[PDB]
Order: sequence, then structure tokens, then C-alpha cells
Amino acid sequence: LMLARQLPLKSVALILAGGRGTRLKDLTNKRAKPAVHFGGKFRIIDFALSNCINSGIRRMGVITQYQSHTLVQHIQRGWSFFNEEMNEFVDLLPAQQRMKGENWYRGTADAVTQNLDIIRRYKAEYVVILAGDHIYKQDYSRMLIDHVEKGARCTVACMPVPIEEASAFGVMAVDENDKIIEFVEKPANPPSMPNDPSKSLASMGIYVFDADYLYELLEEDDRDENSSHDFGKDLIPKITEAGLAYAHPFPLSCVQSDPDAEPYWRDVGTLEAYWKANLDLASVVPELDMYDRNWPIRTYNESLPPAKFVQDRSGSHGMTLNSLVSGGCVISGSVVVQSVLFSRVRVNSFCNIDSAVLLPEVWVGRSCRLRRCVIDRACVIPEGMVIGENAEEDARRFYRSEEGIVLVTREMLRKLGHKQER
Amino acid sequence: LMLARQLPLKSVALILAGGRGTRLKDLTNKRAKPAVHFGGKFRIIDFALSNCINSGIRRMGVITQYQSHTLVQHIQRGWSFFNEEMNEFVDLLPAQQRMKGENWYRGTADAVTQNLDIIRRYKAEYVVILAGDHIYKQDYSRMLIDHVEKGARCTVACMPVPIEEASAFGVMAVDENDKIIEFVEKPANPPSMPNDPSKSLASMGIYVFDADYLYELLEEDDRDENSSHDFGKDLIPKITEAGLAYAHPFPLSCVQSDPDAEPYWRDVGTLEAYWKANLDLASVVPELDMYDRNWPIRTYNESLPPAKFVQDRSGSHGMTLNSLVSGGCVISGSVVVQSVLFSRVRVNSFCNIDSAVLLPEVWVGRSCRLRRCVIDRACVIPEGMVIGENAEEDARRFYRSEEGIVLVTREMLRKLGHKQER
Amino acid sequence: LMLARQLPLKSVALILAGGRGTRLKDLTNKRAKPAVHFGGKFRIIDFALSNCINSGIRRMGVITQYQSHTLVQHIQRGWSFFNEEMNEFVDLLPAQQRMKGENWYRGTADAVTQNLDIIRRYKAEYVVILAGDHIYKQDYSRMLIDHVEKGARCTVACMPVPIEEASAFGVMAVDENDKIIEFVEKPANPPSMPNDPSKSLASMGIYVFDADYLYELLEEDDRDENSSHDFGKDLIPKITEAGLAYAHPFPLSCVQSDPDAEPYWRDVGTLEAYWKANLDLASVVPELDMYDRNWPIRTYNESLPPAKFVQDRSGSHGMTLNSLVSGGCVISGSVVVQSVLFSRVRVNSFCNIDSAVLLPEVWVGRSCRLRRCVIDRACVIPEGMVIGENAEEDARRFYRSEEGIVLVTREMLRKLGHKQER
Amino acid sequence: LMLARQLPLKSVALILAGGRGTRLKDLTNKRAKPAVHFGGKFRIIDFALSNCINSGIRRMGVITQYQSHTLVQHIQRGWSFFNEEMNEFVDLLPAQQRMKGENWYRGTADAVTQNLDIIRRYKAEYVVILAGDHIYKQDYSRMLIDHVEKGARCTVACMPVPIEEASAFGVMAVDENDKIIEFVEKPANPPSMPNDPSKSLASMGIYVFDADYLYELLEEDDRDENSSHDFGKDLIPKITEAGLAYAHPFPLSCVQSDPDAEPYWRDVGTLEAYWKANLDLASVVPELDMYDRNWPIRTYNESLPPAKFVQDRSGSHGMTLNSLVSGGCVISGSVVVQSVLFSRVRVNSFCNIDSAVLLPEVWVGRSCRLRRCVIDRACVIPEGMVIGENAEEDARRFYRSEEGIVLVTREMLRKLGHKQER
Ligand SMILES: O=P(O)(O)OC[C@H]1O[C@](O)(COP(=O)(O)O)[C@@H](O)[C@@H]1O
Ligand SMILES: O=P(O)(O)OC[C@H]1O[C@](O)(COP(=O)(O)O)[C@@H](O)[C@@H]1O
Ligand SMILES: O=P(O)(O)OC[C@H]1O[C@](O)(COP(=O)(O)O)[C@@H](O)[C@@H]1O
Ligand SMILES: O=P(O)(O)OC[C@H]1O[C@](O)(COP(=O)(O)O)[C@@H](O)[C@@H]1O
Repeated sequence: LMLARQLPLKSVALILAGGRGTRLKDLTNKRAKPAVHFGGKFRIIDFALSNCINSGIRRMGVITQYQSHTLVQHIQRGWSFFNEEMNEFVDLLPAQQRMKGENWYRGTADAVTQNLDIIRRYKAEYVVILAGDHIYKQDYSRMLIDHVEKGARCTVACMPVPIEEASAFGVMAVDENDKIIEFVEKPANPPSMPNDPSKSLASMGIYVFDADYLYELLEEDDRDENSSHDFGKDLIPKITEAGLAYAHPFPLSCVQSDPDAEPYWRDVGTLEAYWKANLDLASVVPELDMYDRNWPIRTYNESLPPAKFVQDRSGSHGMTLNSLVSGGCVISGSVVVQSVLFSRVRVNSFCNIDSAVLLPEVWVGRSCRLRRCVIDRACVIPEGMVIGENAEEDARRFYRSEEGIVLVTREMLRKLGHKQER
Repeated sequence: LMLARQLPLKSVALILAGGRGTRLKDLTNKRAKPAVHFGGKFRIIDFALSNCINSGIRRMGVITQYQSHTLVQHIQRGWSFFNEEMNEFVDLLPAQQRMKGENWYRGTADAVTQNLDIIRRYKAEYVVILAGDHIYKQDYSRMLIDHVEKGARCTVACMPVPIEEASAFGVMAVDENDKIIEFVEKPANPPSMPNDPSKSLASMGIYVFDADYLYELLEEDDRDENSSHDFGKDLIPKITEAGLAYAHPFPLSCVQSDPDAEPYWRDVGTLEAYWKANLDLASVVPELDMYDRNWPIRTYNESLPPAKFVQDRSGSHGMTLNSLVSGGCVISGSVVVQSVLFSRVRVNSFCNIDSAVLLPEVWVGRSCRLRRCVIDRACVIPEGMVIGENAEEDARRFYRSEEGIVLVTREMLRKLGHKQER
Repeated sequence: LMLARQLPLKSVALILAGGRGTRLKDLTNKRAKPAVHFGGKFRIIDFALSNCINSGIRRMGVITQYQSHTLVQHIQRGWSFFNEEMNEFVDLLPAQQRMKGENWYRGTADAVTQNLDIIRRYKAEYVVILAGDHIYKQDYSRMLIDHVEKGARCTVACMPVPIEEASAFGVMAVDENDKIIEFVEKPANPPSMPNDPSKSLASMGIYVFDADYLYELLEEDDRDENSSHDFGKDLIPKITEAGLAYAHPFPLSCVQSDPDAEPYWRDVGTLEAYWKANLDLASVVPELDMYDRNWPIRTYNESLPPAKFVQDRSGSHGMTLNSLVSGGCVISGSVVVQSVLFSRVRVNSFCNIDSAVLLPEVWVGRSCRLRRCVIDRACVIPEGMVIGENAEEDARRFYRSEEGIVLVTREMLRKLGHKQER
Repeated sequence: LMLARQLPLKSVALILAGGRGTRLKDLTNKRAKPAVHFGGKFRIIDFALSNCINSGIRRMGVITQYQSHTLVQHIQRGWSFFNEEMNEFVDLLPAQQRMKGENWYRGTADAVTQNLDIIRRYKAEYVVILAGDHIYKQDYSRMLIDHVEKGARCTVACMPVPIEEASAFGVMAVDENDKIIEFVEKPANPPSMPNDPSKSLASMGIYVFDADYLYELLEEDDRDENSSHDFGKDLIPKITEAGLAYAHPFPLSCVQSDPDAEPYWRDVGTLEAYWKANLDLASVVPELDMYDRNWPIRTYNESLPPAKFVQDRSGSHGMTLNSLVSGGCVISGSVVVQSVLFSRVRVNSFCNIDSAVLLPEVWVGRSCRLRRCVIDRACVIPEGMVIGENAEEDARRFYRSEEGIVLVTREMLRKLGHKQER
């Protein structure tokens, strides 16, 4: 008794919010992938932070490494609501990751070593290593209980995924005790589970270390001159060889409004998945429940007026089907379908928006037809523009993925001669 | 030089947020009129507070007297964002107005006397007496500059209003210097201005006193056994007899996005004006600009998901014309017109909502037709209900004003047998 | 597993901060006993609030009933640091206890009934009834675990106390299962424990109810016309007759830095105990540990400069032995012993302060000798005053208890002709 | 009228908190000079921030460049108390100053260019360039009024200083209109004022630019390949050649409790001045008034218990003369003189501390004699250590300045074999 309440209390979260999101390819070019707008008013890292609140871990480490100003500002404004006198705080740890090191060189692990003295000053018994550019719902206290029950030194959150995409994350092979037998990091030919050939038991980048080991284990890897200083390439394979690595099935701890559904864990890294995962919310029955009161997700909530709908220049009405319209939006006529409008979006008359993601402060000119697109923050689409109808034009002007999703950025439009400053 | 910056610094605001709003007649029965929801996510007193922020008066006194729990909670959550170490705070002063005293007996003024020692502890040179159940935009620093320039002891904000409603507020007659010649409080036959017969120069319940006089002036009225201890009936007529009362034309200080319009000051006290003033925002060109960045109005902003629009049970779309939909709302089909939806309103399919004000957390059942109505907070309208089409039915069930506006409350619906707890 | 973490989450604290502290007899005459300054920078209710934080109960109800302005202001400034979007808040519930009712008439319980609808809106499974004018350290989660393990409907925190003072609190007789056999409220002849004749097993005013019962149980007592609507006189005796009342030995849950000591629970209600409990902190080995990092006690922490020590008018030094000097204090010479100085105390030269409690903003004139006294907040002791040396003089001027403790208030000194406004 | 209130509103502060403080030589080796502890509980940058609050400039830019984690954390905890919805915020701008650039290469100015787009997003009419590693009290609104009255494009705060140290700051020669005639940056032979030979009219690193010029002026210097991108070397000399530079005598705007004193502006950069400026506060009549209520200086105020004084191991008392003891300190006996104790300092028995600055969390062992020293944060001085009595020993072990001041750091003591981790 009195373990699940005294386990978060002794533990500290370390959100590795340094992802470059290179597969968004322009969207995160300007801001860290943890700061990517998602689903109304939220930011991706909020998820990884909210799970730490609702799981009782009120001591978090936000390790900002690349292009991190908006993440710093966002944390400062929204999550600067803790009294540090009662051991509950979001320590924003600038990583200052070595410039000598290239993109993902002096990797994930080298950023948690540079700030090791400050982590030691926390005197935690346990530590929660997290990837803070993912979307999921999880109670980390259930994972800490499952970590202490097994008497392990590292606990990896493992989930079965399709074997056609399992090369993107580390793949493990476990025994009856969920103890790791074999870890392999980004394999070209992922091994399947024994019971399921079409699936692979992949890691989720959610580790739980006992602190005194983690420290003892980082320095050995820090002195190493051959390692990539990466949690998947170097540390977890070593712990697997030692035999002190255990697995945690994510279905045990995922926070689901409805128990019947398949666990929800979206690795947003590619544009087409960002678009899909933003449009899941606009559907008739979303897979991710934002209206869950048992498990609320918090963000920086600014004072916006209600979403205003008005008549077009001709005086007619506007139609909306399966759409999200956040605060500050203004709409005039303009049939909307399957789309998601972030804050302060102005859509003038005669517009047809279908399956679009409009990031904050967009200005859509009159008579615009937008389809299967992602409009970056603070764009100004000119009058008469047409996107998504002719594929070759959209590839020629904007970034069009192989699937058909289009990404419209200020830069692209500036280059087209449509002046943006407004 | 350096007067307008050093004038708010020496002054403290006193918001008289004890209004009963008796002319709403059920709406404020449960909460103080300053806590009445207005226009999306705001509360009326926020206006009187925001004007104090944007006018530099960061020391406010919120004198809560009647049925004041939601106002206390609202202040505690939203406006508890000040560091008192730098002389900037919202002192929530429980008035504890004498029970012996009846409704508006031991009036406006007796509530600012009971807490006089604490007001003296502020050591202010000036004090701003405000009515905190009104809607307006005003820069009080311009009023303090105009107060010091004239060398007065009390400065009353005066505005011309129609003489057919001027009996509701105190009426003054001023000279060329804006110095008060004759004050009269709630006259049955309001005297007209000399230049305009159809108008009367009425007070707005916005006074500015030099503190050392105000104190000296309250005690004399406090020792008095004949007075009503009311700022309009007792104090300001006395100052008018002394000749130390001056007037401030509200057009000089009103904060207007567009200078061409007539000043905006709504005395919400009656239901029909609450409805109109809430529906002005949904119109094509509102008279009150909420999107003004120079003069933002702040409220308690809670984290709500975006306004979700979905398909009805039949799969068809939903139409919105000249409407406001705040955060957390959910709509399925349901043609909406000229209405305003507060937070967390759920409107099921086949509904026709026209010129309605739906306060937070309403649940409208399927196939509801609502017209020219005001639905009180946390109602649950049953399936098939029809309001606003047949006047006699709406008078028989709910409160129907003489104009045609309908007010739907939990109590009324509970009495009809429609069980509300959900 | 996962009970102690999911038990506070479903529970809400109700701090009954309406105590009049009549046995302080002037100290709480001006402010609610929960707002009584204690031990440096803290307020008594902070203890009852901090225990709710460190025990995970982040939903608190502060039921303010009498003379409650400083408590409201204190909560608003200090404990208004919660985001209510994640179910964690201090709901300041004005009780508005019936005036018809006299001092402790329509008692403890009638104040938790008037606000019952709002408590129901919390949808808690459990509720923690607390006395918020006491000093103690306790982990309420251990008490909730012990409450669920026994399968009870009310859990009372019981502690053995001396039988010479056991008439002050309710006395219970329990079985081997800690199930209540016999409850009796403020008996003139308290029954002793069977094993110890010199002690009585008394209640601590810390109850834990399962919510759905509590509601069901308040209304029955609310409809009652014969009850005192008191938790000790009416409700807990009834639950004892039903047989659904269980006891919780406070030694199991008390948070002690050193396990060897006897539990620390001070019922401050009398002046002499307020003085002793404030001087325990100044001793060489305090019984209550404020430097405990595992269990921090939070208060409204204002920005004060360090405690300044300077030379007297003659240039000599100042001596301090077993003393506490909080922020903002200023001392010149002035031998100090066994005393406790609250914020912004100025002690001029040639003063001898021995075993004194100086509340905030005191001004001690030159050549003052103070001994075994309690100086109320914002006093101004004149030059040459002598307290504590001649008992009859101190009884004649100030309030001198039977033990010898002296209480100096502004009123008393105003009456002596020593003008205080400074 | 209504200029001094509408001038801060249109202006934004830019605190250049990237100083390396190389002349402290170990003290700032670990933390940015703006984060250097000063005078009880404050940090140097707090001054530059507090002046912006009390001068109405509630929009600040904290440009963190070097070794900036504690400054980020300090801002996040203390100064994250603003609602950004009402245009009032501390935007923490990571500078990410070019590594290619050496210490003070791509200087002061290049750090305000890299973040130019975000500064433009503020749409300020004026901008306040500040050095955030200095100590002073100033009302910037008086400076903005004096800036608009003269019709200038840059306003430099100028003060006469002694000509024996005037080579450390830029030296100007002005006309009767306070218009700059000749600027020269760090001259080896500073020119004296015409009326005073012993003084030079030096700059204070406090500039006020009209924004649209500043932008226009940075890019020209940014395109330049020959400049040092320094505000003193490059920009202000260019503006002086244009003739659009004006001077602001700092005595007009300094905030002084007593008008008779000489303005207080301490350039802390050297250790001996840090020690003196920290010991000015402990004196009998400090030159800098921290008890000023008109102009409060705010810091991150954590909940600390009062400064505890107790008896030594032998039971004797402790003497304090002209000393500051902040919260959390603990003292046993231990004669103290002319010193300043930061938070959580523990001084065991038999210690003689004279004219010392003990930074937070120091642990002084028994029988220590400390004189004319500066003990760095979180040291642990062993038993019997003697500092300041024999100069050669202190030079051999610790850093001893030419004047006699000693600086004790963890590193130094670690190297001596006194293990520090506690
Ligand atoms: O080319 P620009 O003008 O920087 O525009 C790129 C856009 O990226 C942004 O930096 C994105 O902002 P955030 O990612 O910080 O929310 C916008 O501020 C900006 O308009
Ligand atoms: O009859 P009930 O159940 O009190 O309902 C009346 C309604 O008035 C309210 O008190 C209004 O709330 P606020 O005015 O505090 O926003 C609701 O909480 C409540 O549902
Ligand atoms: O007789 P007075 O002037 O009210 O003085 C009584 C004292 O009691 C106090 O109200 C006590 O204050 P708190 O109890 O609110 O801390 C002081 O403000 C006041 O000086
Ligand atoms: O050699 P170490 O262990 O880093 O110690 C150096 C000291 O400098 C510090 O970083 C100074 O802290 P701050 O400057 O952040 O207040 C201490 O945390 C630390 O103890």
C-alpha cells in the first residue's frame, strides 16, 4: 500500500523536446517539432506535459535543443503555474547541444548528460525519459508501478505496430516476463512478433530508469568515444546485454475514454500523418477524446472572442460539416468541410475549404478554393487562389507530398510575389 | 509633464459590484449582476476591471455584497494574476452590508464606508467609484487628468441620454465650465438639456473623488441618521450644494475603435437590453469592438476545445448566419441564426435557433425550435420543445417580457417536470 | 495497486475555516482564527492547506464564515496558483452562516450544508472534513487508504490526549477493529482509555466521509428541527449509533521528521498555547520541523529585504539567543532572547525582549523591556514602556492571562492615549 | 497632456542580459552576470526589470546569450506573472549569438539583430536598450518624455563619472541642448568635461531609440562587414555623425528616496565593487534604499523560514553588528560584523565573520574566521578554516584581488581536498 502515490513523488520527468521533425520539411524548419500546433489550441509537447501532471509527476525537465524560442515562450506563459517551494516545477533546461555535432549527432542521450548535475540536484529515485514530439495519452504512474513490481533497472514502453513501418522505431523481442531478450535499433528488416507475422513489437521512446543507475550509465557512455550517445543505439542495447531491461505493454497504461478502441499513439513526424492526426478530431467519432474530464489536456489558453460567423458580401449563409473552429476565428459564408481552423483565422466570402488545416492567424482572401492542404501559421492567401485541384500546379508552387497533401508557407508565397506583411 | 502617468499610480479603483439586477428578475436571482455572463466568455465586471488595467489603475476594490460566490470565484481564478509587492492588486472586499437594511437600503455609499479603514490603508490621493454591472469602454486616466485640470473634489462622468429613460439615472445641469449647477436623483420628470429638449444630461455612476475629501465626506454622511447612504441621493447632491462638483463628458474618454460612432454605454439592468446587448456582437458590424488590440478586455479564460460542428443523424450539414460560437460548443446540423452560444453548448440535430442567447453548458434536445429567448446557464431543454412561436404558451411556462423576450431557467423547467440533473 | 494515487484524485477537502477563536479573546476579535499569524510568515490555515497539497488532495473548500477578509485576501494572493482546467483548485466558499444563529449555533455542519449543491458539483467519491484553525502535519492519503481498507462510511482521526483537557474535544471508545463503540461530545467527565487511566482517546476534528453518504446524511440532519447542526454533537453520534464509524490512529499518518517524538497536534485556541506553540520554533530543538523538504509548508511569500541588524545610537552591538527574525525586520542593539519576530518589526535601541511574540509591523520604541508577551499586528509601543515585570500593572492595562502571558493590542494602547496611526 | 501615460504603452524594453562579467573571474564563470546574487534575495537583472515595471514598460525583452540557465529559470519562476492577452510580458529571447564570434565579438548589437523579426512583431514606436548587469534605480518614463520633448532619434543616459575610470565606458561631449557633439568609445585618455577637469561625461549603456529608425539602422550595420556590431563602437558613433543623438542627464530620472544624495549607479563588473556594493546595504545608512514603497524591487521570492538564531554548543549567545541575515539562515553563536548572509546559510559555533558576503546555501564549519571575503553559492567551508588574516595564504589557495578581497568557490575548495557534495 501507498506505492502508486509515493512513486511519482520520487520521480522526475525529462521531456526530450529537441526534435527537428525533418519529415515535415518546412513546418518545423522555423519551430521545434514539440512546438507544432495541433488540434485547435494545443501544442504537441502539452500532451507529454499533461500526461506528467495527470500521472502525478509534477517535476518535469523540458530539454530544449534546436530552434527553441516558441517552446520556451509557450512554457514560460502556460506552464509557469507551479509553486517550486512544494517540489512541483517545469525546469526549462537549455541543452546547448554541441554545434560540432551534426543533426542527430551527440544524439538524444548527449542532451541528458550535459545537464546531469542539475538532474542530480533533484535527488530523484526514478526518472522518466520521454519523447516530447509525439501524441498519446498515458498514465505514467501505472508504468512506475509496473516498473517497481518487476524489479528492473530500465522499463521501455512497447507497443505492436505494423511491420511495414516498424523500421522507423526500435524493435524488441521479449520473454514471458516482459524482460528484453533482443533489442535492435532502426532495422532495415524488422523482425516480426512470433504470434503475429504482420506486426513488430516496437519501442515508443518512453523509458523509465532508476536514477542511480542512469547516472552510473550515462558517464560510461559519455566517456565512450565510439557511441552515438543515443538512447536507442547505445544505452538501451547495452542494458539489454546486461539483462536488466524490461518491457511495459502500452495498452496497460493508455488512458482511453472507451476501452474497446486500439491504443492511440501517433508519431506525427511526416506531414501526411500531421494532417490525418489533425483531421481525426474533426470527424464524427474521434479516436482521441479531448472532452475527457478525467484526463484533461492543458495548454496556454489566451483570451480570444468566440468564433464569429457572419453573412457574406451577398448576404447569404455559411455551411460547416465536420469541422473545428477555434476561438478568434471569423467566417463569412464560405462552405467548410472536414477542416480544422486554428485561432484568429479569417475566411472571406465565396471560399470552399475541404479537409484543410489552417494554422493560426491565416487570412484567406475572397473566392479561395482550398483542398487537402496545410496552411502554415500567419499566412495570407491572396484572392482567387486555388489549391488541391490541379496536382502539378501545387507541386510547382508549394510542397506537395507523394500522397497529395499540400503545405503552404509564408516563404513559398513570398517567393510567388504575394506580399505577406499585414 | 509626467501627470497622466503619476495620476493612476496615486489612485485606487472601487468597483461597486453589489448590484441585484432586479429587472432581470430570474437571471441574477442566483448570481450577482456583475457576474452575469455576457458576449462569449466574458462577465460584466470584467469590463469595469479591464478599463482599470488599460487605464493604469492596477489597484482595484471589488465590493461584493449580495449572492456573491461566483464573482468571488471568478476574481480568484482569473484576476488573481497580480504581484501585490509592486502595489498592483484586486482587493476582494466582502461588504457584509447590514441585513437590518433592505434591498438598496444602507445603499451604494454604506458599502464603501464599512471597509473605510482598509481603503485608508491604501494611502491613495484619488479614488475611482464605479458601477461594476454596466458595459462600457473608458480610459479613466483621461478622466483623472480632466479631474486634476479643473481643480475639483468630485468628477462625475456625464452623458446625454434620451429623456424618455433619463428617470433611471441621476440628471445634472452644468455650466460652461462643466461645473455642476443642479443635481437631481431619479426624477419623475427629468429636465432636458437647454440645447436639446429630447435629451437629458445623465450621470453614469462613474465618480472620481479626491480621497482625503471622500473620507471626510463619508463620516459626515455616516453619522447622519436621515440619509439613504447612497452616492446619488445623499453624497453627490451635498457636494453639488457645496459647489465642488464637476462634470466629465464621457465622449472625451470613451475608447472607440472608430471615432464616427455614438459612445457605447449599456445599462443592462433589464432583460430585453441584456438580450439586445448580447446580440449586437453577433451582428455584421458590432457597436462594441472585442477585437481591439489597443484596448483588450480580459476574462477568466479556461481551456476549452474548439467549437465542433458535425453532421446530424441523417448526415446533412449545419448552417450558421451572423452567430457567435464560443469554445467547447458542439453543433450537429441545426440551422442557427442571429444567436450567441456560450461555452459547452450542445445542440442536437434538427434544431432551429434564431436570435437566442444560450448561456454555458446548455443541452438542447433534438428537434428544438428556439426564437427570441435567453436560456439560463446549465439548462437541459427536452426533445421537441418549442419556444417563441406562440406567445401565450411562453408566458404561461417561462418568463416572457412585454417586448417578447423569453427567459428559460432551470427552476422553470424543473417545475414543468423536465428533470435537469445530468 | 494504484489505490493511494487514485484515492486523493476522487476526493475533495473541506476546510472549516470559520473558527472564532474566542479563547484568544482579542487576537481573533479582528480576524478569523484560521488567519492568525503563526511562526514567522505562516498562517494557521496554511497548515491545513499544505497537508492537502502534499497529500495529493488538490481540490479544497475553504468555508469562510466569520470576520473573514484577511483569510479571503490571503487565499486570493497565495493559494490562487492552481489551474482549474486540470481539476486542482481552492474553491473559497463564502458560508454566509445564518445571522439568526448565534456564536456556534447552526454549527460546523450547517456551514457545509448551505453550499451542498456546489459540493455535489465536484462529483467526489470521498470528502475530507477538516478543522482549519489547528496546527499539525498529516498525510491524508494514508488516512484515505486506511478508510477504504476498513470499508467504512466515516473515518475519524483519533489521538490519545491527557484526561485533564479531554473535555475540550469529543471522546470515543473503540474496539479491536478501530470501529467506534461509543462517541460522546465534550463530556464533563471524559472516560479514560481502558489501558491508560490518565489519557482519553479524543477526536481531532479530522473526518473522512464517503460523499454519497455525507449528502444523504446532511439532509436528514438539515430537516431535523432538534439538532445543533454540529459534526460532533449530531452527525458523528448518529453514525456511531448506526455502527458505520471507524477510527484512524493519528500516529499512523502524522508526518514526522524524526520517528522517536510524540505526534505534534496543537489546538491553539487559548492564548497561552498560541504563545508556547510560537516559541517552540525558537527553541534549540523544535518539535515541529519547518525545514522539512519532504513535506514543505507553503504560505503567501511577499518580497521582503533581509533581516537587518545595525548598531544602536551608541554604536554597540545586539545580542540574539534562541530567536527567529523574519524578513523585513530591523534591529538596533536590543538584546533579544527566546522571542519570535514577524515581518517588518522595528526594534529601536536599548530594548530587552524576552520570550515575546511580535506580530507583523510592530514598532518598539527606544528603551522598551518586554517579557512574556504577545504584541498584536501593527502596534506601536511607545518609548520607555515596560511589560511583564509587574503583573498587576499588565493586568490593569493589557490582557494578562492566569498563567502570566500578556496580549498587547492596538485598541488597548489607543485607550491608553498612545496614538498608533504612523 | 496624456503623453507620459501613452509613451511607455508604445515602448518595449530590451534588456541585454548577456554579460560575461569577466572581471569577477570565477563568480560569473558558472552563471551569466545578470544572474549574480546581490543584496539579500535579489538578482542584478531584477533591478533592470523592476525599473521597467515601475516605469510602466511592461513589455520586456531578456536577451540571454551566454551560460544562461539560471537566468532563464529565474525569469520563468519569478517574472512569469504577466497576462500576455493585455500586452504585458517578459519575452525571454534566446540570442544564440554566433559561436564563430569570440567573447564580445558580434557584440551587444548583433544579439538585438538576430531577433529583429520578433521585435518588429511588437509594433513598438520606441525601444529601450538596456544593460541588464548593472545596479541603478531609474524611471524610464521620464527619459521617454525627455526623449519626445527633444525630437531626437536616440537618447543616451549620460552621467558624470571620475576621469580615472571613465575609460571603462563611452565618453560623450554635448552642447547646451544636450545634443551629442562628439562620442568616443572606451578612450585610453578620456576627455574631461569643460567645467570639471576631474570628471568625464560618460554613457551608462541606457539608450532609447525610436523603433522605425533602430530597425532601419540595424540592417545597415548588419550588412556592414567592417563593424564590431556593438552599440558603443558602431551604432551610436554613426548616429552622432548624423547629428540625431541627444543626451539625458541621469540625475533627472533617478529614483532617490532622499534628494540630497549623489545618484547611485554601480557598474559591478569587478569583484571588489561587487563586495562593496553588497556591503553598502549592511551599513548604518545605505545609499541604495530597498525599503522604498514608492519604487519596490521585485525578485523571485521563495518560501523560507525566518532567520533562526540559536545558542552555540556551549550555550552562549551570538552578536550581530551592521549585518543582513536573509530567510532560511541559521546561526549559532558566531559573532558577525559588517557581513551579508544570503539564503539558507548555516554558520556553526565559534565563528568570526567580518565584512563577508556569503552567497546562498553556504555551510560554515565550526571555528571558522572569515574576513573580507566572498563565498560563492553552495560552498561548504571545513572546520577550522581561516581566511583573510594572512594574505599570501589566501592568494595561494583562493583568488585574492589586488585590494584584498577573497573569492571562495566550490572548485577551489574541491581542489584543496575538501569534498563539497552534502
Ligand atoms: O518568414 P517569417 O516572416 O518568419 O514567417 C514564418 C512564420 O513562422 C513563425 O515563426 C511560426 O510561429 P510559431 O511557430 O512560433 O508559432 C511565425 O511567427 C512566422 O510568421
Ligand atoms: O437550481 P440550480 O440547480 O441551482 O441551478 C441554477 C443555476 O444557477 C447557477 O448557479 C449559475 O451559475 P453562475 O451564475 O455561478 O455562473 C448554476 O450553477 C446552476 O445550475
Ligand atoms: O484597531 P485597528 O486600527 O483596526 O487595528 C487592528 C489591527 O488588526 C488588523 O486588522 C489585523 O490584520 P490581519 O489580521 O488582517 O493580518 C490590522 O490591520 C489592524 O491594524
Ligand atoms: O562546481 P559545481 O558543483 O557546479 O558548483 C558550482 C556552483 O555554481 C552554481 O551553478 C551557481 O548556481 P546559480 O548561479 O545558478 O545560482 C551552483 O549550482 C553550483 O553549486
